Amino acid sequence: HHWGYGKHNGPEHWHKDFPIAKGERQSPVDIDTHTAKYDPSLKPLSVSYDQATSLRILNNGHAFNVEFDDSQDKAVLKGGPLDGTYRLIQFHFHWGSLDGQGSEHTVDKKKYAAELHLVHWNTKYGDFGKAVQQPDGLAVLGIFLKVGSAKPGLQKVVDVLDSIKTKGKSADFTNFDPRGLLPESLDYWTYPGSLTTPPLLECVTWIVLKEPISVSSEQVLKFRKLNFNGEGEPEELMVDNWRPAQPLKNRQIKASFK
Ligand SMILES: CC1(C)O[C@H]2[C@@H]3OS(=O)(=O)O[C@@H]3CO[C@@]2(COS(N)(=O)=O)O1
Ligand SMILES: [Zn+2]
Repeated sequence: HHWGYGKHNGPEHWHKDFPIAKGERQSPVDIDTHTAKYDPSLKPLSVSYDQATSLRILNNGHAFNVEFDDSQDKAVLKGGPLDGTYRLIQFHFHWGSLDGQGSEHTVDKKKYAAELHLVHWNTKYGDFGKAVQQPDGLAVLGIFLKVGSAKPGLQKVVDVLDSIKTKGKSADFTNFDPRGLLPESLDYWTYPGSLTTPPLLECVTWIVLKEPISVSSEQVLKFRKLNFNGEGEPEELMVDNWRPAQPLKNRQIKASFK
């Protein structure tokens, strides 16, 4: 029972066990749309998930992970500000107790109802564990969620949450296509940052899509029915598992669009 998102173990407490929490390149951050500068040196973003192989979904106590077989370059992210190939290992979300909060990154200080994170590791480092020890070890694709119409591509995810309500529970999740969670446009903002959960390693190149995807109230409400706790323990609804914006410090957020 280490860190968490509560009053006594949340984000403001993390620095104690993880000093880097107060580092020079921490995530998330607020994205100032007026200050972000168009970067013409950015290469076209390339998301290739046609051969993605989903395997299982797991409730890890602070979020749920949809894992993918990454033993091969089946689903990768390249281009944009990245050099090399980054392999998709899993995707997860961060959400709130209410629609007005839940996203980790913010846009002009605006918080979205949730935020999808598709985690990829630089194949040049061999495995995920070694990549996190490198400044350019990971590339995380962030996609904001706003409440409106339902997202067809997300329902299969929503429907299985009933089977992994508590910590430690997992369920088979093969044959799920992550392309169903992407918005139409790939316009994005990018900057060098870190993991948003301990160990908060500063090994991430963040790519945050400007266009949010719409999900229905019914869909988000199901996310809020998950538990932080393990089976048979007092219920602690899994909500507000997001780290607030951190100081930008010596960084510049670049935009892929003019
Ligand atoms: C599941 C979740 C949020 O936990 C985090 C842990 O960071 S870690 O690199 O030590 O390994 C775990 C898996 O990756 C993460 C990455 O989260 S994130 N929010 O930075 O994208 O995803
Ligand atoms: Zn995340």
